[PDB]
Amino acid sequence: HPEFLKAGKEPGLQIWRVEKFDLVPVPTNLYGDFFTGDAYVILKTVQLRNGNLQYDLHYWLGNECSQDESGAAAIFTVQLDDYLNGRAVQHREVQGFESATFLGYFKSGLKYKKGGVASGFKHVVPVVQRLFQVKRRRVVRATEVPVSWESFNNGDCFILDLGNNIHQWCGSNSNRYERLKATQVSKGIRDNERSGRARVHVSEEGTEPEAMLQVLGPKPALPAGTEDAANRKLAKLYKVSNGTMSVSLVADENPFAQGALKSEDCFILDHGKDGKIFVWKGKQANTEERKAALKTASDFITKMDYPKQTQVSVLPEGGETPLFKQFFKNWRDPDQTDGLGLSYLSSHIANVERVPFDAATLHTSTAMAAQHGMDDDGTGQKQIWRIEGSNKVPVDPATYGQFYGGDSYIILYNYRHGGRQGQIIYNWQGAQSTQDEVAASAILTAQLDEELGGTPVQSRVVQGKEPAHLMSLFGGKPMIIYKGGTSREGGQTAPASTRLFQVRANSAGATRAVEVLPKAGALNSNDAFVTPSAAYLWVGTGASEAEKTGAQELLRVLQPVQVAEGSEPDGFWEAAAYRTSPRLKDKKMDAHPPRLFACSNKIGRFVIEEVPGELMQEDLATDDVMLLDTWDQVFVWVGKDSQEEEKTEALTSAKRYIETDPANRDRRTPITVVKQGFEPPSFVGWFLGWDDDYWSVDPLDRAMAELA
Repeated sequence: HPEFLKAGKEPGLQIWRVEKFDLVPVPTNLYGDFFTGDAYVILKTVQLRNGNLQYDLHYWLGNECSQDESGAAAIFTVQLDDYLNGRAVQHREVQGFESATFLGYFKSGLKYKKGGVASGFKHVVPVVQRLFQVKRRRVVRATEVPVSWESFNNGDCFILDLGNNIHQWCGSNSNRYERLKATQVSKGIRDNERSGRARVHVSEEGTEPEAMLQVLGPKPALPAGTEDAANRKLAKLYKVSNGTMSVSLVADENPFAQGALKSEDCFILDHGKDGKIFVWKGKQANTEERKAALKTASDFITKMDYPKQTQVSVLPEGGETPLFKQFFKNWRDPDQTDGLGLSYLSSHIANVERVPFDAATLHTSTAMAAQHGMDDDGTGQKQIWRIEGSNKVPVDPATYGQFYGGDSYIILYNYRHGGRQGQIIYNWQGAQSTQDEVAASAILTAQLDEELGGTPVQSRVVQGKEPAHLMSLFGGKPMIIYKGGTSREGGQTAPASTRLFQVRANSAGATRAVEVLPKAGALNSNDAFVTPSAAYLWVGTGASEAEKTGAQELLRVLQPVQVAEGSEPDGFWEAAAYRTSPRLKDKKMDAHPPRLFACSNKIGRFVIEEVPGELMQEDLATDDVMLLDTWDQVFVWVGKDSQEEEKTEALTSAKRYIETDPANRDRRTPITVVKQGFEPPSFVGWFLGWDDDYWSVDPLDRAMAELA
């Protein structure tokens, strides 16, 4: 117990360096520097909504790390977790393969230095001659390399640190985004390592300053640089049983069952294909078992021949991360219904001010728009079309808000939010609409975007999973969705014998009534529901005010007999287990934090990489195409300079993204295409610190002269 009590009490970040079996704190102004030969320990403390403290324990192993040092650091992580009541999540991070949560801690990026305690090097603050290489993308990574032209190439950027003068050099085949990320590193050296007293000089090939050539000599010819699939839909779950390692498989299908987690045992979730494995500590497992949680997982990596660098995570029961919970069918946590937050608050959203919905103030806070999926109140001018054969036919204006599953509709809406305003194109593909009209609806949808100036937001929605914003476009009138039918002229035939509806309300108070099958299992305590005899207005336990008044407007167009749940008439159950667990609502954001991705459809292999940390507008590369994943929605940000193929692949990429998501995601999840510079409020609202004029001047040219 050296200086455990010095850290873990105030919310923040704390880093130590294992030096001869001892914890040595790293200078505050040096976090991000790590020696290839040493091992570090990191403690992330975030304020858990109400007033609690949540701990994330990472220990970091360099490449040139001695076996005695890795264990030394690995030992501390266990004893520290013990000192913090085992309620901390533990992480094994290896150089170059740090977890998404870990990378999010370092905005400026990481520096990998050559040296360590074994070679007698420290973290000094008060003459230098170093060379760094910054390659790849999104993840800033600067590795120290031999000081010679032998380390250079065209596709990457390099930094030559000389003390008073930092020289930045970018190859000819580099990109104007990578050069920007490298600027962050140079600022970190000029500001943090010199107390601001240094001249950062930049150059490109052929234009290298004199000081740079004097140490390297002449620049010869330099080469270029080089750098998957959807292999993360399936994962396996095992039970660990005891030196002699004994694992027993518990389930093979990725959509898991929460019940198989028994508190007396420990389990390992195998996602090694994607390079991650989890370790779950039950509350009733013996102490030696839970204290060997690290070395137990490491043996599993060996028994399966997974790469040594595979990420590891140890989760105590009741403190499961949102990534871990999504592997199970509808995670229902026991005593966490009321009260602020849930089991875990992702580090990149602990800073977001939770705003409740207030319709009177929506046209001011873009943050509220994003948090509730409402761009505005849904009262602007709206023009709807119905897909008849191979063109759009304007729908009966008095029937606005009625949609038949056998048709397909196109809705052009003009939303006014804040100062300016824009347009959103909604394509409603009915569940029973024929194959031709569905595809023709989406083609005419994309055409409508083209002839409108290529600016409005395209949003494809399937019958049954309509977004929250869509329900509130007809005033208080509820959106009604018939199962089968058609509003085509004279096409209406006759209704069915007896159908039953479910009236679900949103955060906005408006409601939608969707036709469903008349069976018992389709009953929901949270939602309201609506025979040749009469009509029953059944109100579930969770039924609120919106879906009761919505259920009378449904009755107004076609007489009521109100009846509450549990006490139903005798000839009423003339229609099994229904759903009783409630819906997430305000804390849905807690359980499913928003994540941002970059995607590419290169040579028959779809590849995505998650960008970590807090949502920063700067991470939206103009030539990339990004995925902003809410839970109810999947945004697609299309960079203006993206390839013409990926521009049109916007829909297909999101589809591929969802089909392969391990959560067995809802196949009808709405997908929303957004163009660069025309982001609706529900998209910009997630980026605290959004500058409209950010793209006005090129992002690379800004930071260029911004700091000399």
